[PDB]
Amino acid sequence: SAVKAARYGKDNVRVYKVHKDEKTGVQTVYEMTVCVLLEGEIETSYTKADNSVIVATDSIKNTIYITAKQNPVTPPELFGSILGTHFIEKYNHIHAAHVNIVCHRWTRMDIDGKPHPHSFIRDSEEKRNVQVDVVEGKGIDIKSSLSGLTVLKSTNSQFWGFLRDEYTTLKETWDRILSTDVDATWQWKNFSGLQEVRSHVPKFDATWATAREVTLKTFAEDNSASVQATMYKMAEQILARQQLIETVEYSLPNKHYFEIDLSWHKGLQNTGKNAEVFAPQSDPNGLIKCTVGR
Amino acid sequence: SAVKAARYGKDNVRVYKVHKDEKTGVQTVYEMTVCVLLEGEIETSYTKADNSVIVATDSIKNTIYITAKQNPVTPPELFGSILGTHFIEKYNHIHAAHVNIVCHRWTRMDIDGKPHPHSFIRDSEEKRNVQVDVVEGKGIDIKSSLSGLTVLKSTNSQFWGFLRDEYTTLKETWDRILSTDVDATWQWKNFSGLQEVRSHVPKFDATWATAREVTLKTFAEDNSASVQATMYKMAEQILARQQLIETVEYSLPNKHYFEIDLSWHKGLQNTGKNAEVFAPQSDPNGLIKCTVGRS
Amino acid sequence: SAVKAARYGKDNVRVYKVHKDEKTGVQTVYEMTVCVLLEGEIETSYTKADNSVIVATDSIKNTIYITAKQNPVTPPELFGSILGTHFIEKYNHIHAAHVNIVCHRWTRMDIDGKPHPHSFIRDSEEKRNVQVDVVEGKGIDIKSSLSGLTVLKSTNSQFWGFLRDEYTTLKETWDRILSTDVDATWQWKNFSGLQEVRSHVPKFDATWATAREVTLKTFAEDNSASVQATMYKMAEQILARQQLIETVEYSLPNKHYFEIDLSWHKGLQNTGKNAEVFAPQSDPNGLIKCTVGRS
Amino acid sequence: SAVKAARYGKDNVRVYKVHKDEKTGVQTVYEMTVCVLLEGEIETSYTKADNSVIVATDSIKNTIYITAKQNPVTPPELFGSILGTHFIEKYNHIHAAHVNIVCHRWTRMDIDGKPHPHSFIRDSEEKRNVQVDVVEGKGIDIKSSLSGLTVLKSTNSQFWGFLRDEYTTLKETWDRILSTDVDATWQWKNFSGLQEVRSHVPKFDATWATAREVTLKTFAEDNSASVQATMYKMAEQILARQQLIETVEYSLPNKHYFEIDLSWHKGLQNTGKNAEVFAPQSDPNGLIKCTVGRS
Ligand SMILES: Nc1c([N+](=O)[O-])[nH]c(=O)[nH]c1=O
Ligand SMILES: Nc1c([N+](=O)[O-])[nH]c(=O)[nH]c1=O
Ligand SMILES: Nc1c([N+](=O)[O-])[nH]c(=O)[nH]c1=O
Ligand SMILES: Nc1c([N+](=O)[O-])[nH]c(=O)[nH]c1=O
Repeated sequence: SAVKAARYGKDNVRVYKVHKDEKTGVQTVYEMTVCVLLEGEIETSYTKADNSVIVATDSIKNTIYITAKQNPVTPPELFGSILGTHFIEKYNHIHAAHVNIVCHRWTRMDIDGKPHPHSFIRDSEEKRNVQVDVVEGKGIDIKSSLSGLTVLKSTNSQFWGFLRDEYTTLKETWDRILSTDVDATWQWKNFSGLQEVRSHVPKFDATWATAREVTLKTFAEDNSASVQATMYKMAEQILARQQLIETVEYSLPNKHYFEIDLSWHKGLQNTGKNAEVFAPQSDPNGLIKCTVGR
Repeated sequence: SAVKAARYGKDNVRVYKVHKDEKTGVQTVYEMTVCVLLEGEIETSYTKADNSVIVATDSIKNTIYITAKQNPVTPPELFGSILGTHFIEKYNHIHAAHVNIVCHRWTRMDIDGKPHPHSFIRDSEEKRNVQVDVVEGKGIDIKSSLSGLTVLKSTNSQFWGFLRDEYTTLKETWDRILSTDVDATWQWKNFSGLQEVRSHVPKFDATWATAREVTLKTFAEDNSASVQATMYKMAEQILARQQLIETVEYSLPNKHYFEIDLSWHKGLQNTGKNAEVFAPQSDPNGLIKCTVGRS
Repeated sequence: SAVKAARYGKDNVRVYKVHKDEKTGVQTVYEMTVCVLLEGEIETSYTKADNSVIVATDSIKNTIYITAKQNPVTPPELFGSILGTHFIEKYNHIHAAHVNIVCHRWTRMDIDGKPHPHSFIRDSEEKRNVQVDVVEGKGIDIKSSLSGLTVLKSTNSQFWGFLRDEYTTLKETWDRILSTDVDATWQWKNFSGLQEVRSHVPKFDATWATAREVTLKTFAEDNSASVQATMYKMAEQILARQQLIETVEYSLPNKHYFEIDLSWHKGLQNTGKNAEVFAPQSDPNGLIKCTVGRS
Repeated sequence: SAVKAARYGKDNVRVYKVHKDEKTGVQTVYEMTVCVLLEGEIETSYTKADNSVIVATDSIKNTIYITAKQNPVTPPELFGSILGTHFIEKYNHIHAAHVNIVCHRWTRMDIDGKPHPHSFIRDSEEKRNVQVDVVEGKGIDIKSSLSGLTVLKSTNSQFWGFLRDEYTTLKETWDRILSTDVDATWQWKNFSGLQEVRSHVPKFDATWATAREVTLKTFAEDNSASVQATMYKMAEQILARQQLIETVEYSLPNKHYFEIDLSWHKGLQNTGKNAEVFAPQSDPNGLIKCTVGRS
């Protein structure tokens, strides 16, 4: 037997950084959860119990705080690159650093129509994330994403014309409720190293803010033929909106709302065009993914 | 041995209701989870295994669906009152109905700067809840609440002057991060029945909006001397603002962010005035609560 | 406006304690999550913002560890009493102490049929808990419980004879799956103080073992007319076996498993007597509660 | 732009199957959660909004139910094999079926030491799972696994000899607590089809039992030099006991238990050799993985 692959690191490293402005005095908060996983010539730590090759996971935790203190934590794509670069460079047996970051929302409150200097709110469980893979002599592979963005449309969604057979009981429909938790991932074209990345910094927040706007918009305006049809259109606009991005991935759970036939009760009309009260279903759920390249 | 207390019903009934405007075409969604426990002359289903006094939890479910269909579902205070009342009246062996509604946010999307007709977003895990207790001959007791409201302030919070002894190790501070999850409940004056409740409908949505606002506002403005202090303030304004509330209750789990001393690394300064990077703590957590009533 | 009530303390305090036997060499681990909520003359911390009367929540955290260090942490009923007692005795303005304890399972592994000396496994998400209320001159109130004990029986459960009306669609059944999460609580007779508690220490683990025992058996053996009937039975046995317990509370979720009519597909028989494959429902769920006391 | 990848299906499909033995009487439950994503000539549904290619996820759900009702459901590798197969065959345009199955523990209850015929307990949150990719013309690929296995050992674990530098502050140790959640996956060599799988059936349940046993025992015995070192040993014995296993993957979150210095209080000694009370840490946590194939 033999170590085909190995990675080890620290997970769930929760970090919080505050930016205090002098003139304005206005503070900015950033909170994230980090996980670094290392790779390289370390087999011996598994095979023969050699801890000499092991950089302690506590050390990595130490490193993460240290870095966040010396560098800017935003945007996640940068910070994750600065982070993952360090590891491969400060150590010789360390060839690949895998950085996952999850940004949490700390929106600035508006008290009395005016933005507040130092009071924030978790205005959603939606996260902004980066998977940054830093390889020695292969540059930095970034994958940005947005997740947990939960949406719902009360109509203007349809589902018919699907294959029918001896396992089909679903009835075609022209007016259904459409709900999902959006998971969108846009991969960036390989970066030489940190230098290329810093050069594109502004492109990151803009591409995330774009992907978000497209998703929302396209969700709401598309007279959905299917979830499939709606993702591709979503993808499309993103690609077309950014040359750097190489691909776009969407994984969407089709969260079902079922009509309730109340007709057994005083001939109550609650189906079809009379549908008012539905039963959201926790499960099962539809899952539909798809990667969109050029 | 004897049945000292009993209640049964149905929990986690997910309900979704759509309202369509024929004119504008603007649809409006509502989603809640409902729990109805019923109390009554039911000892016999426990002691003699007598199911004839039982109204199947299934039927309670159906009832919830029908009631949502034939009635307005907002404000939750109203719906809950209609729903609980039905059971005490429909059934003679049932004398109390306990109703719990958790309202889920489905805020309308803002596409291109314009409120979309039929598109919403879950803009927060925050919830609006109501606990309606309906007792035959004792009116309707309503507690209204907001929960899941997570806040954080990077400064303007202190904690010094607390009792020190041989169990203390907590260094006083004049500046600290203050984050918490807000659980605030306001309890309305007992209501005689559905009628008096309908009489005050507009008040509910308003009082809730007030309570929220009063909570963010105070939290953000107050130069906190202690979570206990900031809290009381919030309660105060709430009572002063609504005559109908008999009591306000706040439950605050203060979530700690610890500074990380990095002096051991190239003398890096990261505490006190030079504190930038902190480490949020999942546990433990302080837990402060209090009930403010009227004089 | 006035502070009708206030409590505060520390929540979610994880504690782990090991017991190393010199002779045997065998080790015994204990893990739990603790919460202490304090009460007393502490309004001025809310009203006048006076941190003088505030024992810092952090100091409560310290106190927990310290206490856990000088005393045994098992049984929880005792540990909780010692800890609650301390606070009321150590502080004059502190009159009531509320202590909650959730004990996690770390069951000793059996390797090769023998009980390993220092290797444990979490063999259930089942908890054993205690809510101990220590009040100045009112004694110690102890509520012992188990929770998160998930069970199922594929037959020997029925539900029929229930009330049927225009809201009823549930078909009577003489055979169904029954699955619930057991939440069971037994309230001990009040205790003067720490001494009386220490005197009954052997009764605790005993009574919890019994409660667990009686719950499992009765759930397995009973041909269930209703979940209510079965739960009342199980409370009875518990009150009989232990005189110190004044009341027993059960709260059970009736997790439904639905039949799947597959007839529409090649006349496949899956319902009634032919039922093999079912659809466990995440929700909603029946919720049946009941507190059984002494006649 | 174009469609580089696309999969679609049904997720979280709860299934429960009962087996009734007419002779003995002994009933036997199985409960699982299936997810089935399909791949094939379906690009059009995304680009040309043509649902003619789409086999409604609902039908997948129905398919799953029927399938479970017409076949045996254990061992998961068989069922998921039958199930993924069915979709490639029945549908020309579908050329890959990815089937996930999570098996839920329903362990037979022991009432008065005698195994009950129809009663069960979720004796753990441990899960047996299988991932079964079935590609048309590339046999059946089957990764087996066990997850949610939570263990802890009070001693016989050390960690010293690691690299130290200006980032290090971790003290070496010759005795520490080791606790993790074991995630162990063992891949099977590619199988030609449903007939080869069916062939080996008996291997499945047995390998799984071995993987647990190897895991359990090794963890409990190995005087651990590093998590890394103890894992590798496990992988070894697994690959050894089964020539059908192409690789073994272990994912182990190292859950930390910190010492609590209490010297500040009456010089209480709670560190090193006198460490009794510890603070379990929810986060962060070391995460150690590694795949072990053959030479
Ligand atoms: N960093 C590591 C630790 N550690 O505690 O940091 N323990 C291990 O078994 N392995 C590691 O790599
Ligand atoms: N509603 C009830 C049901 N039921 O299924 O609706 N089953 C019981 O055992 N008890 C109930 O009260
Ligand atoms: N212990 C307390 C803290 N604290 O941080 O320990 N903060 C508060 O606002 N109040 C307390 O009582
Ligand atoms: N099965 C599908 C459904 N459906 O509801 O079953 N809806 C979609 O948009 N897409 C599907 O593939």
